[PDB]
Amino acid sequence: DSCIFCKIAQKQIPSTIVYEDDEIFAFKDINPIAPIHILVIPKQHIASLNEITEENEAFIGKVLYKVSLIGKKECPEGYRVVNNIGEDAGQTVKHIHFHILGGKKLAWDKL
Amino acid sequence: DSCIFCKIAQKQIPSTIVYEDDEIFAFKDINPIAPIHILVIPKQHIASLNEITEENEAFIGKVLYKVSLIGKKECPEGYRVVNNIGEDAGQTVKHIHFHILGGKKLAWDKL
Ligand SMILES: Nc1ncnc2c1ncn2[C@@H]1O[C@H](COP(=O)(O)O)[C@@H](O)[C@H]1O
Ligand SMILES: Nc1ncnc2c1ncn2[C@@H]1O[C@H](COP(=O)(O)O)[C@@H](O)[C@H]1O
Ligand SMILES: [Zn+2]
Ligand SMILES: [Zn+2]
Repeated sequence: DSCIFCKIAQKQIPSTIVYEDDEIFAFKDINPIAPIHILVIPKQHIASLNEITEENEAFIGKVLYKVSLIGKKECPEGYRVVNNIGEDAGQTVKHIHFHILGGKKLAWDKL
Repeated sequence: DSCIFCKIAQKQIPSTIVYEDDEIFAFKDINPIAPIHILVIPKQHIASLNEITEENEAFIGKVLYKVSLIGKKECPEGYRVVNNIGEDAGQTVKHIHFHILGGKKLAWDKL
């Protein structure tokens, strides 16, 4: 009812869809920082990486596996995966999302 | 015998250790790009995220869980987790390593 990414996952708010299945939903970042910039979310609401538990760690491993399958397909020359937790990382939406970044030789600059 | 991170994990090459257990090894990046910059590796040799399989996905979930435990302790104000796969991402060592970055409001710049 409230979470922007939960709603995107249920196609209640529009997105450019890259992949979806019963468990995950991947779509293009609307403000990209690389030529390929994809967000991968679980459909289920998990607020951040700090909400991973010993009991859901297998599920998050499966999400990361599916992140790799998307990345190796969309970015055969290589890709970077980023996850932001909390204020210093600039986490905006409190629904866990993996960034897949690629399509160029990606910078590695001081943060 | 050959992999720099396998050797660091077995303390055959020195590092500044942040945490270790029977499964993982975490140490300070020697060329940091943030005030807190930690590398977390499995002790077992896995070359990159592209080597995750349906059969080891639970293990990688556990590694990511332990990444979150390290991050929330070392970076209570928030942290970014990064993984680089292949040439465009600039992956140097072919032994999977998660970057934990924090200690400041981290930039989000074009790559
Ligand atoms: N409605 C949206 N559709 C697609 N991407 C979005 C939308 N709203 C925010 N984003 C992206 O979501 C990301 C949030 O990343 P983070 O800083 O890790 O919370 C940013 O890269 C935003 O550009
Ligand atoms: N001997 C070392 N000890 C600690 N960190 C290292 C060492 N060699 C390389 N690194 C770091 O490992 C990281 C490799 O990251 P990547 O570009 O993702 O392959 C870089 O941030 C390097 O500064
Ligand atoms: Zn949500
Ligand atoms: Zn190794």
